[PDB]
Amino acid sequence: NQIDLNVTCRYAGVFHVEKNGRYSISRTEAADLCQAFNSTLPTMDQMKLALSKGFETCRYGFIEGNVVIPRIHPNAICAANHTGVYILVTSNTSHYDTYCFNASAPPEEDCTSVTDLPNSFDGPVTITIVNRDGTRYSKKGEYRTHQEDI
Ligand SMILES: CC(C)N(C)S(=O)(=O)N1CCNC(=O)C1
Repeated sequence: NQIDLNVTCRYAGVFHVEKNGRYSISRTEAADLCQAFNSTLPTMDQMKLALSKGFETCRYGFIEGNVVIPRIHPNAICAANHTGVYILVTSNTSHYDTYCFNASAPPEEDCTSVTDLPNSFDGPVTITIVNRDGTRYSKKGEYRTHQEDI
């Protein structure tokens, strides 16, 4: 019973989380997942400030109200070459990655690794945080509060 959470650098407290190496998070799961990192789904304003500090990914993820990809450099296979916070307009499907916002993180680029899941609750799942540099942190617990996400 294992969940892998790949996480990024934080930029003005905003970071990206990919679960089990594929688009697999619902909107309800995303809010609960960010809560386990003492975080919330970013507002569009929080995500735009993160973008301005150096944040970009090539993956769709939830923010408050939309599913987006922050882009700095145009890349044909990432948000169809767009720059800025690209907003997903048309999709048949409901599962993506998520972004999270932690107000206590540094104001600009923080590319240190994540070494905790501070607000997970008791549960049976081995949850592993995987950093981009491969370093890992694991803990037994649960973060999903909605049965349909389990
Ligand atoms: C921004 C996230 C990824 N964190 C660095 S953390 O979840 O590990 N954590 C550290 C302790 N207290 C917190 O609010 C957050």
